[PDB]
Amino acid sequence: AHFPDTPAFTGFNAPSRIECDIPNLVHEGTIPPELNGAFFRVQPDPQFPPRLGDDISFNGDGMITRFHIHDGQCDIKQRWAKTNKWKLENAAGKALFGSYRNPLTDDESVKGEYRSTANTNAFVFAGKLWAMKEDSPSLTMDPATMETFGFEKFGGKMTGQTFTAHPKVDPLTGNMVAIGYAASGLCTDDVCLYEISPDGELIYEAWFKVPYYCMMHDFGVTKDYLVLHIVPSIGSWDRLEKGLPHFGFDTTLPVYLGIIPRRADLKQEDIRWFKRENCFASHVMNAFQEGTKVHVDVPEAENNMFPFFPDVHGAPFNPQQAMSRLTRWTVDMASNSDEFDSVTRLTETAGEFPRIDDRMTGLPYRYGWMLEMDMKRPVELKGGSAGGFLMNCLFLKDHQTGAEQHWWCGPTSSLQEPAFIPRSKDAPEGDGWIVQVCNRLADHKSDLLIFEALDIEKGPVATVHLPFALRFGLHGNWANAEEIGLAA
Amino acid sequence: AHFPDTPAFTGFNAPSRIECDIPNLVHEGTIPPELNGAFFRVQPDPQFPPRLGDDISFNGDGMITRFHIHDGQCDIKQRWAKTNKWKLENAAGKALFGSYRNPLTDDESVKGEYRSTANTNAFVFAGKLWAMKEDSPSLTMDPATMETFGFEKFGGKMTGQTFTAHPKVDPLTGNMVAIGYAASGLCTDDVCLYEISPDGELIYEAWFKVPYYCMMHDFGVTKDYLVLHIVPSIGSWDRLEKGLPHFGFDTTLPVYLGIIPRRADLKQEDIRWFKRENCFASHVMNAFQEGTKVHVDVPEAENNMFPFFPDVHGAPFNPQQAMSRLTRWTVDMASNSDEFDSVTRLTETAGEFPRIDDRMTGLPYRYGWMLEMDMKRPVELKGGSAGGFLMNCLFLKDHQTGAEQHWWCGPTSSLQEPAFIPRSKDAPEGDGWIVQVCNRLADHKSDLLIFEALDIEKGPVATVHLPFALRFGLHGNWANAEEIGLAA
Ligand SMILES: COc1cc(/C=C/c2cc(/C=C/C(=O)O)cc(OC)c2O)ccc1O
Ligand SMILES: COc1cc(/C=C/c2cc(/C=C/C(=O)O)cc(OC)c2O)ccc1O
Ligand SMILES: [Co+2]
Ligand SMILES: [Co+2]
Ligand SMILES: [Co+2]
Ligand SMILES: [Co+2]
Ligand SMILES: [Co+2]
Ligand SMILES: [Co+2]
Ligand SMILES: [Co+2]
Ligand SMILES: [Co+2]
Ligand SMILES: [Co+2]
Ligand SMILES: [Co+2]
Ligand SMILES: [Mg+2]
Ligand SMILES: [Mg+2]
Repeated sequence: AHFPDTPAFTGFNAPSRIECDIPNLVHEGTIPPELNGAFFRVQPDPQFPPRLGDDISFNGDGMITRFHIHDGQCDIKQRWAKTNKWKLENAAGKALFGSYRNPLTDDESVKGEYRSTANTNAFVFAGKLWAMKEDSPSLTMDPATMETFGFEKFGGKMTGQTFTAHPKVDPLTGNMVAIGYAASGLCTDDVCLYEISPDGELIYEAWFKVPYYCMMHDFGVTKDYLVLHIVPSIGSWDRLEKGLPHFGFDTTLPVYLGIIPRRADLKQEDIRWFKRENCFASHVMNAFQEGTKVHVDVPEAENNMFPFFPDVHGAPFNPQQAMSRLTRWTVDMASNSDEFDSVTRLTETAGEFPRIDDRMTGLPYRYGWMLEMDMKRPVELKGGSAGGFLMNCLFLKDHQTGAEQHWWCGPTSSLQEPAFIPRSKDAPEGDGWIVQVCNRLADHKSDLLIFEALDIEKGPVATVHLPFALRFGLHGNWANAEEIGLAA
Repeated sequence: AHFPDTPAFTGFNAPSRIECDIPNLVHEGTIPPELNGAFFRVQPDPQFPPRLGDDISFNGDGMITRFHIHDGQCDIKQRWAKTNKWKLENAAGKALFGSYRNPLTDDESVKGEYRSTANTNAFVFAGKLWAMKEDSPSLTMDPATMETFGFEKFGGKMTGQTFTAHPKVDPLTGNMVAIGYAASGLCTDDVCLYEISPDGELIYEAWFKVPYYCMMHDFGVTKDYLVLHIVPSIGSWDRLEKGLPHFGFDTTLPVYLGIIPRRADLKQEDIRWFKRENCFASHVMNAFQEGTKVHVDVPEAENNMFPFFPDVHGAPFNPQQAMSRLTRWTVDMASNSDEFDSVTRLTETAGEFPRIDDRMTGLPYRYGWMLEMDMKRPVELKGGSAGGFLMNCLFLKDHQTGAEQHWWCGPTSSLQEPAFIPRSKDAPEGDGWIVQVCNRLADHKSDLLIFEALDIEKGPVATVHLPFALRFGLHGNWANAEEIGLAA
């Protein structure tokens, strides 16, 4: 393959495309014998060179990595998420779909097809592996063989065109709660709220509209509500016609927080929209209710975090203003005005990729983990981030005491998103382990790190070496072996 | 897996164990559209940590790499050679066989089993891939799927216990010509000469004895003769009982060259043994007859080239004396004495891993390629050699004119054995391409280089990037697609 000599395709961003199997990876330390299951994660990784001769990181085909941990060892299986895009391009031997979220640039032969790269999450639910991309229905895969099933349209009961890559599982019911924005077509203001039974059946789909079309990448869920931030990374057909990146950030638009009832009978009039001054937030650590209030914890930045989705008025990217810090947004459903009740920074550590013990989804909670950008640490090698942030620490916040733990990966490495592994179904919050990929940039390889989740400062208890490098990853999740067809 | 923190298992020698598939590897330059076939090569690569807690490079399980070149692209498939050792250890989840060529160190449960790691050659013949190790019958594999068949004992017609990893194909008949030393048991002085029909049937097996048991790793073949050098890397059960490496070099023993008729009716009295002063040679570039003389071209060193098979009298390894230079040994079958007719250095370039256009096997020939150790070149990174030689150039010798070509891989790389690809069955000698793996040590990855075989100084015409590193390799070979079940 002849790939471009551009940053999106060179160095740490060289295409990999490895499908492989390796049991019993070389490792150091002690892999807890308690562990029996697998950590799935996804990297964008281009099957073919881009039609345009350049592209962005977020547009690579999804490659799924599974780390099966069992018997004190770690195995890897890596396979493509075989989206319709992947299959059509594989058959043609070339790229057919064009630039990011831009159907104007697709070959005529794929007009109307799902454009998904299934590249943003590798999530386990209802016995399936979900390889997810927010512009289409999710792909599903067999979590044991990692063969691909196809797109999940729930027996035709789903009528929205899209499905999120940030599904939540409600611990009270076991339902998956999801959204799909641009639900009636590209750049539309329609959104669907979906709930899916533990057995994989669509329970309901509820339609509503948002203040403006924007990247609705993540969201929170509480007992009663979908908690949907409206942040002005905006797109339009006009941008696409002009050849601009689909999304661009508008510093002049307000940010909203929508509180949408989790009800099949939802009507637009049931929604409350709270409004605040412009800022940027993407991911949600968790949301929960307290009395008539809703709290959602997000890494908030002063301005855009996506340099490749630039300021719509032509401003150069501002890295300092892109530093996000975990912040609690509180709204009161009983409040008279549309103002937020409070906005409260929860840490001065800058960070992103927030995670919780997912048993606490929607509930008051004590612990959160993040990737931290610690700009005071030495750096001899940089890499691993699509936007150029160096994620060099694992951070744990204790909301009860305020305490913070930090673990730095050293001066030639960077880190990928952590994932929490509960010790058992009924173990206390945070009792378990954290796993995450570490980019060993000087060695051009990756490790899987395993930490005791509440004692990270001493470093990982096991380090699993991969004999090759993973690419930049997005989201990942642990599932116990019995949830994924792997051995007891 | 917990592997030792010793040189045989760290850095460039970290275990890899990658089984993978990647079509359409990222590449630069122009892969000749003429190419349609595959280059196979093998790396020792330990499935499990060694029983003893340390080991040598030559003892790793064979991992077979196939580079399928077709349609101007290169694909990789990598799979284990599933020897009986591999299978038994895989089932047990641990190492069962011990140190190199030392059955005293095996678990009792594998007493009597073939100890082969099939780690020394990946050779194509009779529609099969042969994964070869000189202590056992060869393993065979499907060259298209790379599944393993098992050990080839030729329908029970083979009675020797061993089979070489340096098979030759006689261009006059298409037969494979092979030896098997230690043919009646470990450290025995019995050797078999085998010829195998193009259809894979054993034609004959002829037994003889050699002056002393030693590592009979390679040999030459001519129209009439097996040409067998006897070089005193010697082994014994006494060494094994003392816990010494199986082989050690004895500077006090003579070197012989045996000229053994290629005849099923061979008797010991038919063999001529020529004798010379001690030296070291391992590989054979080619051998051929001229009148009543036999010529064989070998990289000759003053002393041992294997530091891990040390001097038997306790001398420290001498790297300067380990420098080998291609040298023609000539004996005359009509000569009265046992002296060689001539010993003539053919180049002052130090090098090893000699290769020819294999259509010239046994014939007078013009071209030879080697890996050169050019000690005058700068080196910022070292790696890639089991004995510590830096193989940093590709070298071509023209025996007609004397001319030499050199291509240096640069200061952070090293090279693996080249292999010649003929343009067509009837093309002139040397008309075709050279392929070889290049270790990009600073990048912790490997490339496959493709050269115009007689114009190497301009560098490779294509560079195929692998997104991971291969380990040190031994021998490899190209086969056309129609010889290996791959597409026309
Ligand atoms: C893969 O495709 C999509 C991805 C996403 C989101 C990715 C994401 C990435 C980062 C990277 C940080 C670093 O590298 O330091 C940060 C974020 O929030 C601040 C993000 O929301 C959105 C649409 C896609 O189509
Ligand atoms: C894999 O197992 C076996 C291998 C061989 C031979 C390997 C070989 C290696 C080198 C390496 C050079 C470097 O690294 O620079 C040089 C040689 O001749 C001078 C050799 O004959 C022999 C027995 C085995 O059991
Ligand atoms: Co996300
Ligand atoms: Co404006
Ligand atoms: Co920190
Ligand atoms: Co590592
Ligand atoms: Co679980
Ligand atoms: Co050899
Ligand atoms: Co002696
Ligand atoms: Co040279
Ligand atoms: Co490369
Ligand atoms: Co051929
Ligand atoms: Mg269904
Ligand atoms: Mg047979």
